[PDB]
Amino acid sequence: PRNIAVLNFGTNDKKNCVTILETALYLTEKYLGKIINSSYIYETVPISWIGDLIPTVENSRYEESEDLIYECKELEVFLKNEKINESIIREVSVEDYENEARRIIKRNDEIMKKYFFNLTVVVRTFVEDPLAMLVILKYIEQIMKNRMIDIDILFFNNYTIFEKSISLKGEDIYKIITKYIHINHTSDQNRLDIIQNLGDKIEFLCIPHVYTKYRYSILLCLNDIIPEYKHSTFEEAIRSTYNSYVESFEEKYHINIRKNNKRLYVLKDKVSYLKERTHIVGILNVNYDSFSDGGLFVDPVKAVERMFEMASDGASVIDIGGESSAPYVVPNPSVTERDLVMPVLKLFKEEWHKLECEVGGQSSLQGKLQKVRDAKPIISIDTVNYDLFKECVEGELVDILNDISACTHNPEIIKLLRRKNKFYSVVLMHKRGNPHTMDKLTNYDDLISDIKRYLEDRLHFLVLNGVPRYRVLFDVGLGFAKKHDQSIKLLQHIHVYDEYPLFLGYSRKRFIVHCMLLYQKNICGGLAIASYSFYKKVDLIRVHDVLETKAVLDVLTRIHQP
Amino acid sequence: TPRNIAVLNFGTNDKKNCVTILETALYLTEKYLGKIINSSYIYETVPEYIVRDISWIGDLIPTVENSRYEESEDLIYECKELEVFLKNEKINESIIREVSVEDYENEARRIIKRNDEIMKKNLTSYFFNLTVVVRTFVEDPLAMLVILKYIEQIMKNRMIDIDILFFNNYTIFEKSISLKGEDIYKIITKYIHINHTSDQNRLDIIQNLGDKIEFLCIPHVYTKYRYSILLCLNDIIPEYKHSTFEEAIRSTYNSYVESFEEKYHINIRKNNKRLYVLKDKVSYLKERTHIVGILNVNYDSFSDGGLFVDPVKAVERMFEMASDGASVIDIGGESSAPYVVPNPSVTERDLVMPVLKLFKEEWHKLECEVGGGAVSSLQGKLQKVRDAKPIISIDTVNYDLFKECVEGELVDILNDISACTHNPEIIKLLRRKNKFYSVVLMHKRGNPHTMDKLTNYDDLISDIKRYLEDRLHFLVLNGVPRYRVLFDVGLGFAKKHDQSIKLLQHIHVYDEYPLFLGYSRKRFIVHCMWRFKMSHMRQDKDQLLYQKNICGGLAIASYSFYKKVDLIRVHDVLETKAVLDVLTRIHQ
Ligand SMILES: Nc1ncnc2c1ncn2[C@@H]1O[C@H](COP(=O)(O)CP(=O)(O)OP(=O)(O)O)[C@@H](O)[C@H]1O
Ligand SMILES: Nc1nc2ncc(COP(=O)(O)OP(=O)(O)O)nc2c(=O)[nH]1
Ligand SMILES: Nc1nc2ncc(COP(=O)(O)OP(=O)(O)O)nc2c(=O)[nH]1
Ligand SMILES: C[C@H]1O[C@@H](n2cnc3c(N)ncnc32)[C@H](O)[C@@H]1O
Ligand SMILES: Nc1nc2nccnc2c(=O)[nH]1
Ligand SMILES: Nc1ccc(C(=O)O)cc1
Ligand SMILES: Nc1ccc(C(=O)O)cc1
Ligand SMILES: [Mg+2]
Repeated sequence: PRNIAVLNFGTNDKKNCVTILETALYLTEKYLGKIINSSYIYETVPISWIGDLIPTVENSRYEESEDLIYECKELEVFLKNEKINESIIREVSVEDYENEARRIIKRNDEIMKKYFFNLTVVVRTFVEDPLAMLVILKYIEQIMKNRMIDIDILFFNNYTIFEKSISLKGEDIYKIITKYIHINHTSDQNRLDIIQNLGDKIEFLCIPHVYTKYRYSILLCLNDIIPEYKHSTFEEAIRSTYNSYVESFEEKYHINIRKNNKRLYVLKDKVSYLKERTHIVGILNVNYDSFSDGGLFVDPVKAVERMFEMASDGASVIDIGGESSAPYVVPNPSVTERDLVMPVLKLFKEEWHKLECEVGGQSSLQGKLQKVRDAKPIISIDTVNYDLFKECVEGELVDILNDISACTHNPEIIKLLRRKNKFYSVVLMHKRGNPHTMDKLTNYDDLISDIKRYLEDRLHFLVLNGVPRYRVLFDVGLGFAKKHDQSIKLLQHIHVYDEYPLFLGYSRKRFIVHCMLLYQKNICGGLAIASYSFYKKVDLIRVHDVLETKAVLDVLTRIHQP
Repeated sequence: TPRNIAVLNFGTNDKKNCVTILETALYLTEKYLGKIINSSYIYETVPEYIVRDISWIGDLIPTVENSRYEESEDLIYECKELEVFLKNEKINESIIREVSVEDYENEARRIIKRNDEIMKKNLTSYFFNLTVVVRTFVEDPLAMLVILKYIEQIMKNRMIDIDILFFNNYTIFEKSISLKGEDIYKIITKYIHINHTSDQNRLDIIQNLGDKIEFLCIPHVYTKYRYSILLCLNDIIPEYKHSTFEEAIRSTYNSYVESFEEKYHINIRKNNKRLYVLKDKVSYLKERTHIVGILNVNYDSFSDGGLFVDPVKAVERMFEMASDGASVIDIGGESSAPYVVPNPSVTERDLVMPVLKLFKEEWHKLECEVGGGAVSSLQGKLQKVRDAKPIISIDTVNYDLFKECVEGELVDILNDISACTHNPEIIKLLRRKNKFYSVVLMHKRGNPHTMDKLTNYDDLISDIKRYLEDRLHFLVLNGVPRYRVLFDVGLGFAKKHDQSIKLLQHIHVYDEYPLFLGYSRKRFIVHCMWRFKMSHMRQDKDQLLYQKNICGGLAIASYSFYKKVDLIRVHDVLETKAVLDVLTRIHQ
């Protein structure tokens, strides 16, 4: 049986925050087991070589399967604080653990008495003890190098461990790494300097990490993934413990603990503050039969001129579609989804690579080239097709999977979202049926609750199969198996996603005009919804009339500046 | 002989014909009693019991006998009788017998106790309520009451009811008054040239008017015990404290409000609402955002110039606009835009008249097709048309033009961008016999060529609000109804762009008043930063930039919907309407 470890990841670098954490995740999963749950990233109050690291890292002596999983019996057992495996390392009693914990916390309090980006993860580990895991985590750190990256073990199974005075020499360390890693012995590549001094970075071991119930940041992350867990060291479960921290703090100091401590999501390479902006997603139908667009952008050169336009016009994201999903549509049978889309993506990249070479020949050469890729519009593909999406992430042609129907069409597409070092974010929309039948499928016992419940289960599936929680965006699918009164109701109750990253697509849909040559009327109705969306703090809105949506939000933003 | 100050309370049950009924009653009242020098809002109140045909009204106005007295219609700036009244000091000695405060209270509480009993045994509508201050030439409260009974009868749910709430500082209770026709005649004919002819008289009324007067009671029995009365008087005499009152009006209103909420635990304001009036009907304050459609009939307007000079086009445009959702249309003959020089070859008046008259000519052809058997009965069909007709506001500061407009029944609202300061005389034109007119007081400084230079305020938000409130006090003193006076902060007029924005930011200070805004196509919008077509946009100016200016427009339109602005004034009616519909839908 596999063990369960819960880890904590820390950095101080905001600029590079994602690349550092995700690189540290890649390597953890590699040398330790599958990552089967994760928190969001959290901003809390107390790299030009990183790519080169990946094809030089040493392989693991354990290979886990790439297969999708739907369950994890060990996780279910961890969570009940029940026994999975005899502890190799000596356990201690709760009373001795809390004595020797509380001593280290008062001493640490004394020394210090003279932002952080965070993440919890759950690992289904093939490592047999805590100590070994710890030695492996130190290795990964040094391979990179509390500034840079910090990985701590919070819970390893249900064990209560406390070991002072651990001294490990270059022999001990070697014996432990090479039980788990194929280490390179060769002169022209090795890390045997590192392995030799890795005992200097370990003086003691202690599960649970004993700041676990005493640090908001930790509780805050653990609250996303193991709210019901109650280690024996704890007097109440993580969510109850969280709640007794927030409450006490807001009672004692009467400031909102939420104010400085913020949830973050990621789209591409940088962190976003959840709910703190409404980005624009420019639409680009590259096909012969979309309502409102068909055929305008089939030619790759008109389709690329247009991307460049919306980018300029204000859109943060661009969302390519090769095939309509609109009511009673019959996709153009003369050219496929893939044939339409590939040239246009491929043309975009080549056009951006001419841009980058024309710039290549602040104010320096890197200063100039960093301003160019620092405004590259994010590219989001609107498909459900394994083989096309594969071809996009293999050629470096997209950043975001927009799977309408939440990766239920072919769940295997989920495995392409993590590619080695490279992660990719995903939009899970709600919908039923297909274009001819969706209208007819509108019975819900509890429209609002049911749909939230649908998306939440899809999320649990994706995080369990190793997609980071902070890359998953929701969408209620306005117009997709809703009547117009239902579509409007979903907007009315949009406050139920107030804890989640949220993406909406109203643009040009029929329900808009149901509120009232009259394309004019529908676009304007849209701009209203954009205001509503602004005030509801929707995270991303997906629209065709970028220039005009921009105008709205500029005005709305200005009015609401202190 | 100084004049007396009386405070009257008007009350009706008929919501559809509400405005006409009260404004008919204010006309007769001013005519026979004095000058109206102050007024409250109208309020929709829930009846306090326990402590629709008017097609004859118009033809009553010119047939009413004259007052023997006559006030000068000159503008006034003060009323000493009032000042005095407000300190509960004496004006004139009471002809009628006064009574001690303790005897007064005793007799009142019997009348109230007995009314409660009546109504307890008993057990349909709301009450629309207005209060008014009159500087009066009637020498005593009884004679006034007789003139009020006369007025009511001249008209006759309870259709109209007019009571004397205060008459000077007097404290009076006459328990059983008995006036025969002779007595009534003596009293009315001292103040009115009554017709004496067989084919024209009201001697059947005058003779029996006594039946309608059983006692006399100043202050009114219920003055301090009805929210609806306190609610009104809080507008007009808040600081007053009679001898019967343990504290002033405002203190007493807040006492009432706390007591209510600290008992029945509901908000008293939720079910008693402030109304305002644009033309012929009540509008519930803050309950809606209406769209005002801009019509510039001149060669020099910053975005419309030269499009609507031809009357036929300009009149089509007014039909398009009403169709597209505009509740009011605002015709403007001269431009006030920055640095503009108005075309000196044709006059504001020349431009606006052929239009306003054509439109009337046209609308009347509509009614005649409908009536005829083209385009609910006859009465039904024809009522619908008139309810459909757009309100007309005229944007000018010219006495001679507004005189002409009003004289021909061509407009319904003065939109005076100078807050009626260019020519204060224009105020006397807001009230013409039976017919009253609503007015929009906007804040500007300077003129199109100097406004931009006049942007030093000590306190922008509060200075503009003071100004507007002073302009309101001046109009209400000169007899314009407060429910017809609308505020506008004047965006872009003698404000820097940051200052226009700021005014929007603190627009909540107008949370108590009717509010009119015009952001449309102004400069400050763009300072913040299946196809879209602008319409009714000069081909001369920046096409791409005004796409952005118009759509920023729509953002304020949304913002305005949320802040509860009463009227927005826009070029893009179709679009603004689209936004308002959707937002409306989302919020049911
Ligand atoms: N201002 C006033 N002061 C004293 N008595 C008054 C008065 N106005 C009316 N009355 C008296 O009130 C009696 C009933 O007349 P109405 O005014 O019709 C009662 P109402 O209208 O049902 O109640 P309300 O006056 O409280 O609105 C008459 O005998 C009349 O003399
Ligand atoms: N996440 C998400 N993606 C979407 N993609 C397409 C459309 C339909 O819009 P459009 O692209 O204009 O039409 P077509 O499907 O015909 O391309 N709607 C959504 C949506 O609501 N949510
Ligand atoms: N009450 C009020 N009336 C107004 N009239 C005209 C203009 C200017 O707009 P427009 O008519 O388009 O320009 P011009 O004055 O050049 O006709 N602004 C206002 C305003 O803000 N408030
Ligand atoms: C930098 C210091 O942090 C300690 N450290 C890191 N993670 C853990 C854990 N889960 N338990 C105990 N100690 C830990 C190392 O032992 C080192 O001494
Ligand atoms: N609120 C209210 N109450 C009343 N009670 C009796 C008579 N009139 C009225 C009236 O006009 N309004
Ligand atoms: N793909 C879609 C396109 C349009 C609509 C809609 O108009 O309701 C719904 C789905
Ligand atoms: N009448 C006016 C027209 C325009 C502006 C403005 O754009 O600032 C101000 C006043
Ligand atoms: Mg004008």
